[PDB]
Amino acid sequence: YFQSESVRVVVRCRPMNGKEKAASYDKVVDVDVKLGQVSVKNPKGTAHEMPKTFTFDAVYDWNAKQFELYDETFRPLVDSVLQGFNGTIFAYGQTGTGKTYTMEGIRGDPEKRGVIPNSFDHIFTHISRSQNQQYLVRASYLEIYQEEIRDLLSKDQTKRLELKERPDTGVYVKDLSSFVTKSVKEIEHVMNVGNQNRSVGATNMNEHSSRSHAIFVITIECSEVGLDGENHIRVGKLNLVDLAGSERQATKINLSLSALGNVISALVDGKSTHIPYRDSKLTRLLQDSLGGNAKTVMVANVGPASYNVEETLTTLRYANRAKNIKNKPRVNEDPKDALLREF
Amino acid sequence: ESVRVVVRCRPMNGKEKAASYDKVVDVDVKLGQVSVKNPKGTAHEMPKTFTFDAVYDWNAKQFELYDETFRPLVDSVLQGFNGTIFAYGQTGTGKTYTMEGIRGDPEKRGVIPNSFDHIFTHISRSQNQQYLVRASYLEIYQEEIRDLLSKDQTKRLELKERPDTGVYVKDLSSFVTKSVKEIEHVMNVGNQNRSVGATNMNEHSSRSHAIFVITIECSEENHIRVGKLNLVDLAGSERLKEATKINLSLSALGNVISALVDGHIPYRDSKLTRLLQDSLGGNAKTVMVANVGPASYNVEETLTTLRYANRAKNIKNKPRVNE
Ligand SMILES: Nc1ncnc2c1ncn2[C@@H]1O[C@H](COP(=O)(O)OP(=O)(O)O)[C@@H](O)[C@H]1O
Ligand SMILES: Nc1ncnc2c1ncn2[C@@H]1O[C@H](COP(=O)(O)OP(=O)(O)O)[C@@H](O)[C@H]1O
Ligand SMILES: [Mg+2]
Ligand SMILES: [Mg+2]
Repeated sequence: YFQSESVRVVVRCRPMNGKEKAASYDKVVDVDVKLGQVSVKNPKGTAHEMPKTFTFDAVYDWNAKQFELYDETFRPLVDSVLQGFNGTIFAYGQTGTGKTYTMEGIRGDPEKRGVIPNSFDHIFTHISRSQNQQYLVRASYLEIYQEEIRDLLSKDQTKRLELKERPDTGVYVKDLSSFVTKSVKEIEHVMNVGNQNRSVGATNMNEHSSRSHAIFVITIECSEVGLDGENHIRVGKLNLVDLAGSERQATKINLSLSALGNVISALVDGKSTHIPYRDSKLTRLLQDSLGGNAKTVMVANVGPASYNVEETLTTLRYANRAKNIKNKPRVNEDPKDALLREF
Repeated sequence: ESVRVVVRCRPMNGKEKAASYDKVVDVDVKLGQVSVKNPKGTAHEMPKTFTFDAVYDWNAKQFELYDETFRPLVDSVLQGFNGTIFAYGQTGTGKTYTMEGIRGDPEKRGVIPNSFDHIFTHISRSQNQQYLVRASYLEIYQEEIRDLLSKDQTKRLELKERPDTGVYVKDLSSFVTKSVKEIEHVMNVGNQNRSVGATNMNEHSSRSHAIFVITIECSEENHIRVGKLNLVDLAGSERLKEATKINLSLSALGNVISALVDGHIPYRDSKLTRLLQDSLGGNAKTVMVANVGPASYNVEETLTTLRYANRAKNIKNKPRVNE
């Protein structure tokens, strides 16, 4: 061995909510933070079946704080992008479990803001602290819905963008818009406009956002004179992904979710198996995040109630598979696509 | 009735002349056209030419625009229609000049004060009619509404809806105005309040939307008509962009206009588009003023404005007397 890297997988179980309490659902999910374990009871108990237990890199219970999640699990990933790695954070699980609460949270609120806005603060504070380093940060924001890509930052919300792929390039979204951002205020405003554009259709956003994938992309370039006196540029891409609801697995089947499951499963079956990246826009776009040149963290969001036990178990099984995925991340050094080369 | 669209091109300024920029915008009042030429000329490339309801060059005076374009709109509000006039275009092109103008020279007064004069002189001449005129003044900045007339400038107001009359700004202050002097005072009060909290007033006013609202009730079977006149001065208007001019209300405005002219209209997506819902495809007459500058330096933004304005001409409204 040479001192590759596993996809990091964490589970977060949200509090039982008022609707669930009012319906008298039982709490069947138990989280053991010390052991990094989640146990799921059968709603009929051991009179029917024994409980299922899973182990993860870390687990977070109903009392987990947004900022502690951040510092323990997400910060090192963001750190890596600040040093020129590609990094991906994705939230997976059933509608209503807390993917968006985890990814976006309550912006403007330091206690309740999620990983995206925490990453903004981390990134720009890091930049302002640095010396003898030049940074350029820019953001894109896109939605995948019905296997088409919509640029949430574009003035034209009717156009759909195509994925292209070259040996020079890797896969990329052709003609995707990007905003250069110099501060937290600027990148927050980028997210505001994308979120506003996201609702351009009639279907209520609760339903629409459940049925689509949102990907916020922070590209961080850094230029610094090395000990060899040469100007070295590194470029890392931080993909921050809030997936469609995991229950959506004919038109009810989300093809990017289904492809994601097959990719995860193929990557960990222990065989030389075909990995079907091309079977969806999501898995094509995130190909490096799943077996490739990136560091990746998966947050598997679940809720505690007996009523949702089946979807919870589905989530936990995929999460348990994903933790065996091996990536091979590298610092992305002096790439041809670097805007900082202009200066 | 279609949204009326006019273009106004300001004079070349001193800095532009000093930098030796070419004048690339030509205006033909006879054809109602504006032409953007290549400095290399027609042996190289043809000008981009657009047609509008009216066009006004750098020499056109405030009162020419008023009597030709704005007056019929204000006439309609005096007859019980909703009417809207909005100024759109690049920062520095003349939106504010057109809407507010400059007080000290009567000839330089913009559509807002000119409308005051027209409305109150009309009312003073009226036989067999009773008018009541009310004014409100608000700003939209960062998708929040500030009442420019309230004492507390830290408060923000929500939009609510009534089942018959539609959207309104909850708790917005409204002054009854009996004269030009009273309504001008309301404008002066609001324009003072606008700079409250601004780090740079010119940048702030370029990034926000100002909406002066005149509600004209007329009593004259007993008829009561009510028409709302919205007078709007908008924010300035891999694909790499800069985050600093992001304007959430303008984004929404674009999506609304696109959906209206394509052959769901997302009015609810922003404060501006909810307030302007009637003005854009609804129960109002509407005039758009597309402001542009003449210099070669700004040509791409000028063209973007003209294309935007060209599309807006296609919006179909359904104005009724509100009786
Ligand atoms: N850890 C948590 N603590 C408190 N409230 C939460 C938590 N996770 C989710 N919620 C709440 O539950 C609701 C559903 O969460 P959301 O993130 O929208 O679900 P989805 O997984 O569908 O995006 C929201 O009202 C959100 O505030
Ligand atoms: N038609 C015009 N004639 C003369 N000066 C003008 C005209 N339009 C604008 N200006 C002047 O040009 C400058 C910028 O105009 P302004 O209305 O402030 O632009 P905007 O509101 O579009 O940013 C101001 O000094 C203004 O008085
Ligand atoms: Mg969600
Ligand atoms: Mg102005």
